[PDB]
Order: sequence, then structure tokens, then C-alpha cells
Amino acid sequence: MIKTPDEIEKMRIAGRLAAEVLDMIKPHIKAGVSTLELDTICRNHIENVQHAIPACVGYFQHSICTSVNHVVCHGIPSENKILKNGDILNIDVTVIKDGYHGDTNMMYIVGGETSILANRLCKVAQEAMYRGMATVRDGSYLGDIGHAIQKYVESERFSVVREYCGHGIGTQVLHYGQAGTGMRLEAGMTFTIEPMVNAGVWQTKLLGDKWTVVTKDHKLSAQYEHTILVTKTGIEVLTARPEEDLS
Ligand code: NA
Repeated sequence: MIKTPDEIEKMRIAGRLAAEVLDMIKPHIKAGVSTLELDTICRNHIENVQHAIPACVGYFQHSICTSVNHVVCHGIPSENKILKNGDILNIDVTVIKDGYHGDTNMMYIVGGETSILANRLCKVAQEAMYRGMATVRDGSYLGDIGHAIQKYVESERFSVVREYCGHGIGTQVLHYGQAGTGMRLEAGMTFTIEPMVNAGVWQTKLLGDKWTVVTKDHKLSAQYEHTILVTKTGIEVLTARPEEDLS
């Protein structure tokens, strides 16, 4: 599962392009915008400016997932989903370039202001991802990631969605368990770390469209995602954004 130098170089490019989607879409996020409009802007950027491939061509009909509020993941862009101030929005994107892909998602607070709880949920979700990323280096264990995430999130009185906290990435599902469990990590491995944090119960449900996932209790959910490369001394965050403080 060790990526070659050529494979890693192509993943750096794709990861940077994916990061660029999440940064460039920011000024378009305001009250009154539909999530379909965001999808079209991202599709045009990926295909026609980056000259890359959005996920709807690789292995449905949209270039991004737009998950609002109680939607946990896989929200479908829609002309009828109109953002309003105080909404929390996750945009999830995969960019494919030259056979390799970069995967990342982040939260946006529509209008810059939201409730005490929604702000805290987003910040805890981002810090949870970072805590999981902080365990990773050559010789660490896959289980260290989920353990760090779950311990932190529950200490903050939120719930972790139990389906997964990450996946192998290339072209393996990361679960919550005990530290020291799972595969020992080696420099050159790549995967995503993407914990989903619910304000209420950890249970989710799939909507009638067999695609959109929502919290079981209709409370808020937040997620962040990075694609990471394992190194001898730590990680390289392939989807890091330039103004993103990784300390
Ligand atoms: Na959500």
C-alpha cells in the first residue's frame, strides 16, 4: 500500500487542486445562493480552469456534495436548497488529475455567524480531525486515529458517527477502536481522515433517495476531511489550505 514517488507527486497536485476548490468557493457562499449554484461553480472550476476531472465522471450527477445542518454527508446540490444566514454547510470534493485524486471537505458558516452550539460543533469537528492526524507517522497504528478522535469528541460532549473516520486513498475503511489496533502505518501510505461529529445522538439514517445521510435526531452534524501522506516523521497534508493553521 506504499505509493511510489511518481504516485505521490500526482497526489500532491490533485490534493492541491481539491484544496483550491474549497478556498475559491468561499466568496460565493452567502444567504440566497442555492447549493446547485455552488455545484456549477465548482464543476466549471475543476473541469475548465484546473483542467481536471470531478468525481461525477470517476469511480453521480454532481461535482460536489453540499451537506447542510442536520445532513451528515452526501447532500445533493439542488436549485431548491437555498442557504440562509446561520446555516452550516459542508462542501465535499474529490478532484481527479492524471489517474490520482485528492479528497477534502470543510465547513462554512453562512453569513459568518451562527449559534453558540453550531460554532462549537464546527470547531470541535475540525480539531477532532487534527487530533487524529496528529497520531500519524511511520510506525503508528491505524487505530490510534479513531481513538484520538473519539476520545476528544466525547470529551467535548458531542458524538462521533460510527460508520468510519477515514479511508485508504489511491486508485480500507478506518473504524473507531482501541489505540494500537489495526494496520501499522508506513511512510508512503495515503488515506483520508474525515470524522463526522453530531450534536446529538451518534445514529444516522439514510433518506428515501438512498443517498443523503442525516442525523437520526435531526440535530446538527459537522465534518472536515484531509488527504494525508504518511512520512518517516509525521504527515504531509496533501489537501492543506494555505491560510489553514496547522500550527
Ligand atoms: Na451537517
